[PDB]
Amino acid sequence: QPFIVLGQEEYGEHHSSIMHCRVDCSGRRVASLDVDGVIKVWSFNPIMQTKASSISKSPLLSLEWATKRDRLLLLGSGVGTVRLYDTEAKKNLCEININDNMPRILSLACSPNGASFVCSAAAPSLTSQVPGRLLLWDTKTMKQQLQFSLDPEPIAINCTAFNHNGNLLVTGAADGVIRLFDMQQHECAMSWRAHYGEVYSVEFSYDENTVYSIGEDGKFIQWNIHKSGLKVSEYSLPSDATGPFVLSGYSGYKQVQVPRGRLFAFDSEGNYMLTCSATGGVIYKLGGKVLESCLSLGGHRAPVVTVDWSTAMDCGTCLTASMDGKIKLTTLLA
Ligand SMILES: O=C(NC1(c2ccc(Cl)cc2)COC1)c1ccc(N2CC[C@H](O)C2)cc1
Repeated sequence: QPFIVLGQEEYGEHHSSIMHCRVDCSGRRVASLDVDGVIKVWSFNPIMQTKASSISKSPLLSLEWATKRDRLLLLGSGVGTVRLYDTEAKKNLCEININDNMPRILSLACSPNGASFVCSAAAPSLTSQVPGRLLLWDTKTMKQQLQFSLDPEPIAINCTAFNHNGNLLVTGAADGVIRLFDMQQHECAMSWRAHYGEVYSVEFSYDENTVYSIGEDGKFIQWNIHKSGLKVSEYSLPSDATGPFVLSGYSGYKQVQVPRGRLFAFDSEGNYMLTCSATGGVIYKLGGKVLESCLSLGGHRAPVVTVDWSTAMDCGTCLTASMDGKIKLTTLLA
């Protein structure tokens, strides 16, 4: 067995379906956001303890931790704004209007060196062909520097990830296209059709010879980063990995969530991958003629919609978040 399960705990302060759940850079704090606009900052080591909590008056759609200033958290709204929140001072340092016509801040990514961040800003959802923009910001001044043109047309970018040094940014969009941006030259280095439907999550492999993606068509694909649109491997995931995630009752009433947060997460070496399931997290060994689960974390009574995996002090922690608002924290030893 690759992992020893040390334990499983539950964080139950959210009373609404989870949108996002991310561990900070220190590997000690979580910022979780639910669909009611409640943002919680909490610790889990040595015990579960809420550090900060707030109800947003306006809609909140994305969150991203700072990479050098651990306590700083970026919050993207649904009213065209980016909030910088100091989790130690329990106060907003600023709120900047990220222009107009595109109020949905769907994605936020902080560059590894701490000098910049990117955000995706999209128009209201009317069709799948809805316009969007990709903005580059300076963290020192909290000012927008530029906007990257998207070809063939403006489109909603759903997910963003930087590579280790921060000179490349991989993005996934609502048109199913993956765009790789050179961050030194500020241009699209590569782009290809990745999915038949929306791209939900993107990540660079640990060796950075590939990029992983998960999309609306239910596929988990590994792409060759040196040869545009060339596949390294491809897998059809179970439907409860990509949703729509549905929570029903006996009332006729049901809640339906399409992926918004991280749909996959990786161990420190990028050899294992954590995914969603109706019952809890499912981990697959990567590089294995189909893909088979090696660890099922369980513990959920409502569909898991977003996951995270962090490693700190040679101890891995898996976050699995569900539609009833429950967040399970599974401790994994190598
Ligand atoms: O906190 C500010 N920057 C730093 C930073 C680091 C990481 C991230 Cl992700 C974002 C920002 C650069 O080191 C801290 C910071 C705070 C307030 C500022 N205002 C307030 C009034 C104006 O809007 C400028 C500017 C800048």
